[PDB]
Amino acid sequence: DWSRTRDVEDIAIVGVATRFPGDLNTPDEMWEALLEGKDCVTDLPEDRWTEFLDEPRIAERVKKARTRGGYLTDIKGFDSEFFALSKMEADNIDPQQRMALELTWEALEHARIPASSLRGESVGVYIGSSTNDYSFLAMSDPSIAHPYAITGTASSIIANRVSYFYDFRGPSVAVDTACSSSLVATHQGVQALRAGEADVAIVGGVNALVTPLVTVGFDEVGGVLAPDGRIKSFSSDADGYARSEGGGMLVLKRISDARRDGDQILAVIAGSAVNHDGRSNGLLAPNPDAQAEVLRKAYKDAGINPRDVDYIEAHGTGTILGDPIEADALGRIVGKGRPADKPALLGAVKSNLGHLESAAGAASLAKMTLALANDKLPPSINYAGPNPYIDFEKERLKVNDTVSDWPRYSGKAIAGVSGFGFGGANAHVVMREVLAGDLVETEAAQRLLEQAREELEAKEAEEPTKQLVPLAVSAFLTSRKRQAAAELADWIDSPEGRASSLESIGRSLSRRNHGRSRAVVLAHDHDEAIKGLRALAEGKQHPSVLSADGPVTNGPVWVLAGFGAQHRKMGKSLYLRNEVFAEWINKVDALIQDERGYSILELILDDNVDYTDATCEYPIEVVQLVIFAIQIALGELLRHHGAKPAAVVGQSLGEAAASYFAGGLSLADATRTICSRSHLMGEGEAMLFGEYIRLMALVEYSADEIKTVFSDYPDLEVCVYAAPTQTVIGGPPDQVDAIIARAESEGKFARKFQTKGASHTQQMDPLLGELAAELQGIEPKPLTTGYFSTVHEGTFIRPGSAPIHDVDYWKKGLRHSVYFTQGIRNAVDNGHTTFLELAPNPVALMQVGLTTASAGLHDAQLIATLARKQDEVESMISAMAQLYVHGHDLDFRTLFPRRSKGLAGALDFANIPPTRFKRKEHWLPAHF
Amino acid sequence: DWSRTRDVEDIAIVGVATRFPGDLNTPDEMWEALLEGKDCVTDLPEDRWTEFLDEPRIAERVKKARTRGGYLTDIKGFDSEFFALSKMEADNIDPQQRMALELTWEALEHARIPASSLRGESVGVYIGSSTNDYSFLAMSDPSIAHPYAITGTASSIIANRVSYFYDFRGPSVAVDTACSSSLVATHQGVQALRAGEADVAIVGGVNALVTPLVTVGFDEVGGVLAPDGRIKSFSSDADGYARSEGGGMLVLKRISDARRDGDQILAVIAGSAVNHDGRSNGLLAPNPDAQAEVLRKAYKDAGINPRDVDYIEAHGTGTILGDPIEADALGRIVGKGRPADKPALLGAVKSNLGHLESAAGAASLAKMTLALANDKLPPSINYAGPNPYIDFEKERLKVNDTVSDWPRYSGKAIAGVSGFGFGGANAHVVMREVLAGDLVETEAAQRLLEQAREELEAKEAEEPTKQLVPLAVSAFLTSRKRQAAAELADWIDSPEGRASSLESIGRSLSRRNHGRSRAVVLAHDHDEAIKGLRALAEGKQHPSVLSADGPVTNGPVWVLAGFGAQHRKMGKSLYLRNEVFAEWINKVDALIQDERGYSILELILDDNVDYTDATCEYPIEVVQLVIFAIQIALGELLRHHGAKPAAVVGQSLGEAAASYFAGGLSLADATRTICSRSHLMGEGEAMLFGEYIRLMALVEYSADEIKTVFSDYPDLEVCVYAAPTQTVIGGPPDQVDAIIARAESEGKFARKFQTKGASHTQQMDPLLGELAAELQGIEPKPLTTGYFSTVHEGTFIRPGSAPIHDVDYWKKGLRHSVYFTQGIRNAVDNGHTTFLELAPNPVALMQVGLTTASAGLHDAQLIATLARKQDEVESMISAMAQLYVHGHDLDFRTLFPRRSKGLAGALDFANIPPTRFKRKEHWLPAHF
Repeated sequence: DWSRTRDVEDIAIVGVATRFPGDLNTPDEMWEALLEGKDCVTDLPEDRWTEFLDEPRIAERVKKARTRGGYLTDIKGFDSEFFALSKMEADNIDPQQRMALELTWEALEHARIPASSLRGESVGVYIGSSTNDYSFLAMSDPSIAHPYAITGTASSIIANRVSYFYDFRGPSVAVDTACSSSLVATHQGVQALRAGEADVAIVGGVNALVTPLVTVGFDEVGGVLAPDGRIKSFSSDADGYARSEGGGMLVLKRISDARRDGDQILAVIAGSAVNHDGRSNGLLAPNPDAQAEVLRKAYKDAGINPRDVDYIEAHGTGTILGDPIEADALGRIVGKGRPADKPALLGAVKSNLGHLESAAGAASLAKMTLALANDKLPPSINYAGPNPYIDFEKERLKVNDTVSDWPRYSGKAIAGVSGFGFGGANAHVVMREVLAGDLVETEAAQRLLEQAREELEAKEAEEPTKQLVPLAVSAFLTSRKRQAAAELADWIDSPEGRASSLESIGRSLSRRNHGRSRAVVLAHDHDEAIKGLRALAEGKQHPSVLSADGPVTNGPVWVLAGFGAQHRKMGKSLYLRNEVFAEWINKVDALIQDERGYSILELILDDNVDYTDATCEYPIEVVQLVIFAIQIALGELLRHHGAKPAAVVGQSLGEAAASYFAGGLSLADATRTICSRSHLMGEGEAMLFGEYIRLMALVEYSADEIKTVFSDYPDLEVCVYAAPTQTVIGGPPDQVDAIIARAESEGKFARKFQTKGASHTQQMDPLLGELAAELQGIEPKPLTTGYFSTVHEGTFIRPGSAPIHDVDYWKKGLRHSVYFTQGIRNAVDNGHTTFLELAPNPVALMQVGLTTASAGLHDAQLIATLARKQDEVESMISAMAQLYVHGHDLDFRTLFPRRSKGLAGALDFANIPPTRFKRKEHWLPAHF
Repeated sequence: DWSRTRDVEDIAIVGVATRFPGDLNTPDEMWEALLEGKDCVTDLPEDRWTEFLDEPRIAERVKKARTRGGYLTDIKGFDSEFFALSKMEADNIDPQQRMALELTWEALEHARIPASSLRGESVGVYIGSSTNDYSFLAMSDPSIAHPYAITGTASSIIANRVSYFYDFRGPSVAVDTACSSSLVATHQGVQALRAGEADVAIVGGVNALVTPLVTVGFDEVGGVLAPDGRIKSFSSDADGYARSEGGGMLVLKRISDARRDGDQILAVIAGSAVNHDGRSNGLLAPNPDAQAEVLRKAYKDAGINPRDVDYIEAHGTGTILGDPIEADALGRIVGKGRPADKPALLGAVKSNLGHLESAAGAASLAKMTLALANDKLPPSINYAGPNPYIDFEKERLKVNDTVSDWPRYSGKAIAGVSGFGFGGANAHVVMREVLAGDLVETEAAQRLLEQAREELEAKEAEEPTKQLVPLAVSAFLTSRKRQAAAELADWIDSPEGRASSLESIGRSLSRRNHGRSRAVVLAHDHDEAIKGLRALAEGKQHPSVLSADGPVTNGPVWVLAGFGAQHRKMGKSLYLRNEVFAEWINKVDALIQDERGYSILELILDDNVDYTDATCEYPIEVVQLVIFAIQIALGELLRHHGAKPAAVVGQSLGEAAASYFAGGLSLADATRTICSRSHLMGEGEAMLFGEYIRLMALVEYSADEIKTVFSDYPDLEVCVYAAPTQTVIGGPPDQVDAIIARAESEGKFARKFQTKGASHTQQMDPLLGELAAELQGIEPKPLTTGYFSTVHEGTFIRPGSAPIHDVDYWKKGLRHSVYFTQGIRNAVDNGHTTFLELAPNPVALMQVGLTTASAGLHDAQLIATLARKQDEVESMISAMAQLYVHGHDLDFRTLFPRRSKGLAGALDFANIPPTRFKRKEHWLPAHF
């Protein structure tokens, strides 16, 4: 009967912004005013229309007109610095465009969607507008009017400037169906979202009373404007309406996308329809048959029986003739068949706000969104009693003149919203409340795993650990960022701030816009948060504050080192307390068990594994395996939070991990590589001992210089070029032990490595045949990331290049030197300044630091991930905070996953101060 | 790959209207200009902008500006009488609204869709507009500006006034995406048609250069306007553009509806898309990435591989920077992968017309529609050579600078149309030619049927019959109707008229608007048509011309009589030459064979059946059956052409047919009724003879008066009250033969009926039991039509009343008198003036005529259907013409069914003169 014939989705309303008479600038302010029954119509303000009141003819004509209405408080103000407009351009921009920009910002903030996250996305903008009032001000003097007025007053620019400033790529159109323009814009946004063509829709309408021309015209018509300026909707003393200025906006998404993204659904749009009067009894006469038809069309589109409607937000313009016609059409469709005791409730926000001609629909939609979200029906005002020409009982309608509950005739709250243009264009939108249905749809290692969780629980019971919460603050300017920090600190010190959980404060901040000037405060409690924010408000450096004036130019470089980074309990704390990290550790552990026939997970969880000779069966082999597993898991944890390397570089065991993150090999293939060499190096060491051993040592000699010294020590080779002034060499002990003295002659640094791996030297000649045999079957792929190979003499390989990770590549890299310091320098020449080391302990960062300074870079960003004697969970948060502050890819929202899935959370977010604007006066000097 | 993901229909373009510079006012004029490469940019006309050129400051500023452009010839003219606007209202209406009204009329006429047939239908209107130039003229003097300017210059009224004047009920919206507004409007119309929500879409755009303000602003910007005013699209000497005024419109339907309705499909819209630049390098800078994305989106929506495009109608504004950007995006999407020898052809109508800012898309769409329909590509002009900053060969593009053929790379012609707004809103529409695939998907009676067709063929061979063709002419005023007739007559006398088949002239006229003042000329050849039209041009009454100044108030009354209407060959000629009539005769013939065991079709086809005693086995019975069959078939033939009775009335055998057309019984049930009585009356007559017979006679005595005479003739009864002063009585012959002398005493008229049916009298008492037995099982239904029962004492039964056609109703009607003259009078009191007799011969119309005059109605419309000694096919055409001229329901298009189904007809329509408008000067007196 009334079921949908087409297969479409419901549309969720996720955010609302308002700028309405009576100083209603937020949804909460509007809701309080509606509950109180506030009358927002006032006298014409003294400082308005002054460009016309110095001419006595116009002045006397205006004094004779009604002129009471809904006026805004500060129409000339505008934050032109925030929206990046020069003084002259700002002076020429219509207030309607200003309101479009501001309302878009406020609506996105209310929806808890960061504006930065929508840049480049398919966001449609649909705004209703009916009057180019500001153009008349510019046209006062045709000769001297500035050409900026052309773009500053064109109707299309109302939508186009919003699309331009926010970098929206969806459809962008201004629509005019004069008095129902907002509802028509909403209808177009809904249709767009249903057809694809847009993933988010910004819909609304604006209106401004810049000049008295339209008001004087309507006054000259006669019998249109109420003598006292009050709209008495459906009342017995109804005698016309009054004009009002303002605007509103809504943010719309498909309900499935809203559920997936975790948006709070305020209300649901089930359907809508638009039509026209046709040939009515005059162009300006409303047609009841057409209104009935638009009602029927809308409820068929929504798939809802009109008998079930609880509330109608009416056109309600308070004309003695229009109100009975609207009531008659409603009685034909909405009221038909109802019992006398279940009437549809009726009201009109125009009785509060006046007639917001092209923004009237936006005001109505905002009222109904707030009524559904807050589960109350606000009164309609100026109601002295029923219009005698309307049989309310027979039409099955009742005017709601108090605060009342939703009847919920069908079990859920349903409402309809009507708007009729004075040219005959009609619209109706059907809404319903959000429902619950909308929001839905190793053996021995196991022993050690339990023994670790129990001991952590027992340790926790004795003393709880204070969780680290990162607090993000940002703006388009450093000065604005500092001001926001100061205001945030006061609210946190406030009683309402102290009553909010620190995690909820962090979650709210994480859903705000992430601008170009960024800072993060790492806080364990409120008092620490206050201290850090106050320090940020000044220029005072604080150890708990990460900050930067702007982003760096290029992306980060991931450094896959790992020699000498092992220690007793590496990775264990992070494995227990982070699910993503544990998942990838298990994944790598499965692969190694196949290839090597044991589990690395047991070594990680066991506390007596010192990764030395006295506690591990094969120390040389397993240490490389565990470090590789940790490197894979740390990198995947970073990917989970939205980080991605711009380029990669490895060193002597991290090549396997570097190969994986560059896209060269798959995880299995990279696992096969490291598994093969580690056990081959381990096997070789036992075969040779006594005099056959080759030691590894570090010296203070450069690469070019080393060519001279090797003339008289032929046996020695170079393993890795670590720093410009440091190198690692290997060879016979007598030719090696001597060189320590050869260095001590000139007071240089030199020390011996106490490990018997002896890689990149002679010992690996016997191994190369087996390595090729074991690696026979790996499938190199073209690189998806920049790659600074330390095997191919430090060269830079661009993304998308031909595959390079062949068998001979691993054969070569295992045997010959590592060109690490060369690789770093090449990276610095391409403009990289951020270097991120994935390791259990940062040892390669110092080597990277020396190279960067040697290349003329003393402010390089050197970010560690894990470190001995530092809490592993805190280290990862700090690393991700540093990436974020310097503008690198990082989704701060993923740091605050939602605990509550349903509608009963209500505490996931704190009521942090909104973004503050600095409004300056911008207006055209004009005289008539 | 490029196949549609959504299931949608293609959209057909069925009509085009144009108002473009260079006096291009019809699609044919525009096509000729395009083939000739006409340059339509001129100097500013002398009589334009004069309201500003009397102030020396403005005058000097304007003289310094470029000001060459595409200007209309007569912008102040308007036929305000045609569009029903007063002088003061017309003076205040923006030329954009005027153009919207006129272009809608011209587009519907070009589509051969009568405007009257769309009144009340779901017709959507979508019009692009970007400037309220006329408002500035009204705002010159704020005090004395008339309030009519409010509705006369609002943007929304551009669409709303069209919807109002034509009685369209679909969506009605004005859109502004400044320079691509027309394409965006087209996109919205396509989306509407695909979603339902509209069955016809009127889409287009308008623009007017009322004042110099915008031109002077763009001139003051600098580097925007071409110094010589010529748009040199993609040329090496491109230096800006010039502004132009005008408008265009298209009529759109779903392709299935166009095929079903027999519209000529000019071209097909396969898909379209709209998006925005986002944050480009400045608000006014075009973004190549966004343009590429809109291209990809549009071709995905169309389900077409962009590699197959033959022609791109470009934005092409001739800027030295914009043209390479457009070419670059095209090369990214349209050109990619093509071989060097199959480039996409490129052009721009802006090189012909200038820049028609919000109507530019309409001009582009019109050009491509005509190019596809006429199978040619017109040149792009002002092309001195390729822009050196565009590598045309590499982009796989070629500028089309001559007249050329469609390459048809994929086997069919495909084109794309682009438009980019200066605020960053982009649009692309994909078109293709119409394809052939779019336009697809009793035994003895048989002996007599063949013998009749052969004899008709033989008769035809000796002399052909000149077919009667009805020619419809109408207007909103009688004076305009006469003028149209005079102009039509001249064109028919013209050599081109004489070369057109008279049927094609009639078909074209039948597809024109059917206004309130109507006339039909019944013509067998051109010369007769000319003579009738000339007579209509004056007030001269002519026997071949039916005419009326306006419609009558109420619908027609169908009169189902039939006693005494039989004759030798009734129905035979119409049965052979009309398929619909034959089909229903066969249907009734099947029913009667079941009930009565013989075929009436044999009697109709046989020529020796005189319906008398010497030639029919049962004359009394079969005559009623044949007349009933003819009455059913004639009424169904009228229904096929769109006629429907407002009320029905029967008489003494037509009650059965009257019952059927009122909706009381089904055809089977009504057939059972008449079959039962006819054979019962026939059986009764043989049973009684000699002295038992009762005769029927007619006298000149009224109903009230008859009560006196019956005092001394107790046996006599009254059968039917025919006229106020005439009655039919029946009874014993001696009491009946006497009364003829009783009447002759006072010189009154009286005659005897020579038939032995003797109905509505004593003889039917024995029959009533069997009649109820035979009729036991009929299912009366509530009436769907007004009904003046002559059984229930002439009463009027309203439609929707309770069922009345029970068994006792037939029992009663068969026995008691027929209140016919009473029934007619009741009809006249409800305001009926048209009475239509369904009979083989009009005998009841004279009785109806006498009653209507007696009730004070001397201009009643008394329409016969068939008549003895008149050609049956001509009689039916004349009857339907009379219904049409008086405004009754009749679809004149059904009188001219199409012969050719495919694309090769090309002769179904004649090139009759278009509707002529009388333009008067309407403008605002204004001074600055």
